[PDB]
Amino acid sequence: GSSGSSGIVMADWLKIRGTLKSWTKLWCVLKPGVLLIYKTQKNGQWVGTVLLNACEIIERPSKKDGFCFKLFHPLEQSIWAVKGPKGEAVGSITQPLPSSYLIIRATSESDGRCWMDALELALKSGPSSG
Repeated sequence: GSSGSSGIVMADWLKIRGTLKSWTKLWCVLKPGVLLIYKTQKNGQWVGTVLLNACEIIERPSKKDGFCFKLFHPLEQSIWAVKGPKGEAVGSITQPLPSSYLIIRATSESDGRCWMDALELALKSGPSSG
Protein backbone atom coordinates (compact mmCIF):
# COMPACT_ATOMS: atom_id res chain seq x y z
CA GLY A 1 0.00 0.00 0.00
CA SER A 2 1.25 3.43 -0.99
CA SER A 3 -0.08 5.97 1.48
CA GLY A 4 1.46 9.13 0.09
CA SER A 5 -1.40 11.61 -0.01
CA SER A 6 -3.28 11.48 -3.29
CA GLY A 7 -4.75 8.48 -5.08
CA ILE A 8 -2.35 8.81 -7.99
CA VAL A 9 0.89 6.91 -7.53
CA MET A 10 3.36 8.80 -9.68
CA ALA A 11 3.61 10.77 -12.90
CA ASP A 12 6.64 11.23 -15.13
CA TRP A 13 7.62 11.56 -18.77
CA LEU A 14 8.26 8.03 -19.96
CA LYS A 15 9.49 7.02 -23.40
CA ILE A 16 7.51 4.52 -25.44
CA ARG A 17 8.89 2.21 -28.11
CA GLY A 18 9.57 4.37 -31.15
CA THR A 19 7.46 2.47 -33.65
CA LEU A 20 7.24 5.58 -35.79
CA LYS A 21 10.95 6.32 -35.87
CA SER A 22 11.83 7.85 -32.53
CA TRP A 23 10.74 6.97 -29.01
CA THR A 24 7.71 8.99 -27.97
CA LYS A 25 7.82 10.77 -24.63
CA LEU A 26 4.23 10.52 -23.46
CA TRP A 27 2.77 11.56 -20.12
CA CYS A 28 2.19 8.34 -18.22
CA VAL A 29 0.28 8.61 -14.96
CA LEU A 30 0.71 5.87 -12.38
CA LYS A 31 -2.55 5.26 -10.56
CA PRO A 32 -3.59 2.85 -7.80
CA GLY A 33 -3.98 -0.32 -9.83
CA VAL A 34 -4.09 1.55 -13.12
CA LEU A 35 -1.93 3.59 -15.47
CA LEU A 36 -2.84 6.48 -17.74
CA ILE A 37 -1.00 7.91 -20.72
CA TYR A 38 -1.36 11.36 -22.24
CA LYS A 39 0.24 12.98 -25.26
CA THR A 40 1.24 15.82 -22.97
CA GLN A 41 0.53 17.48 -19.65
CA LYS A 42 -0.44 20.83 -21.12
CA ASN A 43 -3.39 20.03 -23.36
CA GLY A 44 -3.76 16.39 -22.37
CA GLN A 45 -5.58 14.77 -25.27
CA TRP A 46 -5.13 11.46 -23.48
CA VAL A 47 -3.83 8.41 -25.29
CA GLY A 48 -5.04 5.37 -23.39
CA THR A 49 -5.30 3.65 -20.03
CA VAL A 50 -3.58 0.53 -18.74
CA LEU A 51 -5.15 -1.84 -16.25
CA LEU A 52 -3.04 -3.50 -13.59
CA ASN A 53 -5.64 -5.90 -12.23
CA ALA A 54 -2.74 -8.28 -11.70
CA CYS A 55 0.12 -7.52 -14.04
CA GLU A 56 3.79 -8.15 -13.34
CA ILE A 57 7.10 -6.64 -14.38
CA ILE A 58 10.01 -8.51 -15.91
CA GLU A 59 12.17 -5.58 -16.93
CA ARG A 60 14.15 -5.10 -20.12
CA PRO A 61 17.19 -2.84 -19.67
CA SER A 62 18.75 -4.66 -22.59
CA LYS A 63 22.50 -4.85 -23.04
CA LYS A 64 23.16 -1.12 -23.00
CA ASP A 65 20.13 1.13 -23.18
CA GLY A 66 19.32 2.97 -19.98
CA PHE A 67 16.51 0.93 -18.48
CA CYS A 68 13.20 -0.45 -19.68
CA PHE A 69 10.66 -3.12 -18.80
CA LYS A 70 7.57 -4.97 -19.96
CA LEU A 71 4.24 -5.31 -18.18
CA PHE A 72 2.11 -8.21 -19.33
CA HIS A 73 -0.81 -10.23 -18.01
CA PRO A 74 -0.21 -13.76 -16.72
CA LEU A 75 -3.90 -14.58 -16.94
CA GLU A 76 -3.82 -13.44 -20.54
CA GLN A 77 -6.14 -10.44 -20.39
CA SER A 78 -6.63 -6.97 -21.80
CA ILE A 79 -4.27 -4.50 -20.15
CA TRP A 80 -6.39 -1.65 -21.45
CA ALA A 81 -9.35 0.17 -19.96
CA VAL A 82 -12.64 -0.09 -21.80
CA LYS A 83 -12.74 3.69 -21.66
CA GLY A 84 -10.51 6.36 -20.16
CA PRO A 85 -10.47 9.02 -17.43
CA LYS A 86 -13.60 10.85 -18.51
CA GLY A 87 -15.22 7.61 -19.61
CA GLU A 88 -14.15 7.97 -23.22
CA ALA A 89 -13.41 5.21 -25.70
CA VAL A 90 -10.25 6.97 -26.82
CA GLY A 91 -8.72 10.42 -26.66
CA SER A 92 -6.42 10.75 -29.65
CA ILE A 93 -5.34 8.55 -32.53
CA THR A 94 -1.57 8.18 -32.54
CA GLN A 95 0.95 5.41 -33.06
CA PRO A 96 -0.25 1.84 -32.48
CA LEU A 97 -0.05 0.12 -29.11
CA PRO A 98 -0.07 -3.42 -27.72
CA SER A 99 -2.89 -5.16 -25.90
CA SER A 100 -1.40 -7.75 -23.58
CA TYR A 101 2.03 -6.30 -22.92
CA LEU A 102 3.26 -2.73 -22.73
CA ILE A 103 6.82 -1.55 -23.26
CA ILE A 104 7.83 1.60 -21.41
CA ARG A 105 11.01 3.61 -21.01
CA ALA A 106 12.28 5.74 -18.15
CA THR A 107 14.97 8.39 -17.84
CA SER A 108 17.45 6.70 -15.54
CA GLU A 109 17.66 3.13 -14.29
CA SER A 110 16.48 4.51 -10.97
CA ASP A 111 13.38 6.18 -12.36
CA GLY A 112 12.47 3.09 -14.36
CA ARG A 113 13.37 0.90 -11.40
CA CYS A 114 10.89 2.93 -9.38
CA TRP A 115 8.38 2.75 -12.21
CA MET A 116 8.70 -0.97 -12.83
CA ASP A 117 8.68 -1.25 -9.06
CA ALA A 118 5.76 0.99 -8.19
CA LEU A 119 3.80 -0.67 -10.96
CA GLU A 120 4.25 -4.07 -9.37
CA LEU A 121 3.04 -2.47 -6.16
CA ALA A 122 0.20 -0.54 -7.77
CA LEU A 123 -1.32 -3.73 -9.13
CA LYS A 124 -0.49 -5.24 -5.76
CA SER A 125 -2.20 -2.24 -4.23
CA GLY A 126 -5.61 -2.70 -5.83
CA PRO A 127 -8.10 0.08 -6.58
CA SER A 128 -8.25 1.58 -3.11
CA SER A 129 -8.98 -1.59 -1.19
CA GLY A 130 -9.85 -1.93 2.48
